[PDB]
Amino acid sequence: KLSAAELRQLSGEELRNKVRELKEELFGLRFQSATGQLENTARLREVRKDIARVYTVLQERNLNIVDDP
RNA sequence: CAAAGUUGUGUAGUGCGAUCGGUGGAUGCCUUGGCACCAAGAGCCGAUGAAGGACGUUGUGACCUGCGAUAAGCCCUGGGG
Ligand SMILES: [Mg+2]
Repeated sequence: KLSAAELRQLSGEELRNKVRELKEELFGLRFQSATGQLENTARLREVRKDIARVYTVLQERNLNIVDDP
């Protein structure tokens, strides 16, 4: 899974929790990469892409491009 | 055999020719680059912060191109497969 437009079915607070969880996962991945672990390197970019998606949804809600749930 | 006389000279090197190579990158044939134009556009950008940059950004060392900590990319829409 890589997240998609179903993030628009979530609420603001749980989307922000999603942001925090994604940031923590990226932190762990970066530490693994530094320490020599993390064979799965593509996730290291996909997590940042997911953060971008969640910020996209939040900003469209904030700017009223899409009606806020 | 002696006497008198004649002629000859490449083991150092060199010249010329032929031949076989080396160096060199001319020539010929090209080209992801230029040059001069034609036709149609567009003729402004900027405090909603420009022109141009610095630094950063990739699974990984650099540089170029793109991008800006949402960082060779995020979303919507249409096309295409
Ligand atoms: Mg003209």
